[PDB]
Amino acid sequence: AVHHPPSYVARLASDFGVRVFQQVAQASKDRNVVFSPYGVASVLAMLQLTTGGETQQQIQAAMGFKIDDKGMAPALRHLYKELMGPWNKDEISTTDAIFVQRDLKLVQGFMPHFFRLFRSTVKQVDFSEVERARFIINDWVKTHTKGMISHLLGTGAVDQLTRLVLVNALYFNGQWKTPFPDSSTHRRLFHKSDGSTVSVPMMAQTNKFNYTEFTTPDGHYYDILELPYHGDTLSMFIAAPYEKEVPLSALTNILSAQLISHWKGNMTRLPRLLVLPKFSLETEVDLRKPLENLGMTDMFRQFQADFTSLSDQEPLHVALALQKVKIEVNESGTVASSSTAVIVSAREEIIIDRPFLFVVRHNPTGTVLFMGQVMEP
Repeated sequence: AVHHPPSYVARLASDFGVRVFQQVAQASKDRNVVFSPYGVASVLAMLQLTTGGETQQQIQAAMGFKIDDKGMAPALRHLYKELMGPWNKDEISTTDAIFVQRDLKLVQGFMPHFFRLFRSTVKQVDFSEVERARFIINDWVKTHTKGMISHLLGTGAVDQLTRLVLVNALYFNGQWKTPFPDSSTHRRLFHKSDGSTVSVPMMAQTNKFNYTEFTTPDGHYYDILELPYHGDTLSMFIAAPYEKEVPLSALTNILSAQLISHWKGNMTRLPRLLVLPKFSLETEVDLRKPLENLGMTDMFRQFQADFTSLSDQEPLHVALALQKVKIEVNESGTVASSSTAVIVSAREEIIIDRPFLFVVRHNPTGTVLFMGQVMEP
């Protein structure tokens, strides 16, 4: 059943990534956000190897662990093997790469140490050939997201001073354990934050669902539904206020990877009619401010950043950190992918007709792969 090491680091990773999400959401009160906690946790994990001094200590203290501590790296490998194994039935793919300047002088034993811990691709690039460089990176991401995220990097995102790009790619294809009958899909009104409404396609089905009620500090009641994928390892949690007028921010402000696990332990299966909007969302988040707010200021500062674990040839700083994410939810299931990059450079009836939260979780490990807020399907 459940294995301690994969679950140990899943828990650390998920808490971190979910705290990042909370920052993104607090910065976009009334817009759709889809986000990948495991995506960002993955890349920042690799970044721990490349950094030193205070830059490194800030990352580590924010993540709650040190990648080079005994067992941590092996646990992360075991985690993604666990996530990808056929026994889940529903399909997860997750891949890590790094693209480094061809003529960059690296610290001795780096690359071998990095390959030993992460087993990822290392590829030599010539960032001076700028357009070819970001074609190389964009094409790798596209491949490892099954065509879903093709153009991760825009123009300018990479230039002559680029020395290293660390990238994760994640792909999820899940089938509901019980699909929503197509004949049950109908137009219905959806109530937005600003009090107005809009008609959107919605899916309905009656089933015995994992469920619990939950209340915020202000007393407000929330419905928490757990929707299973056919493999019985993955689920999507849906959380929405009982009343129409309560802002979703109430939930997101107290949302933790810990509170999600508490929800899971407190669910009971009850017969219910569920009407849930179909939604297809795509987001592109700049991670700079989110990560600074969690205490990683040094790495972005070109006169303060420490990448001495990677190279002493010259001073390096993070020019850009981003995540692209996409998700499609329909009658048959859920398709989701995300790609996160850090660029291092030189110099009863439950009708969900109001904004709601979702979390895609692998339950044996406790890994949050995706989460978002749907403000308008």
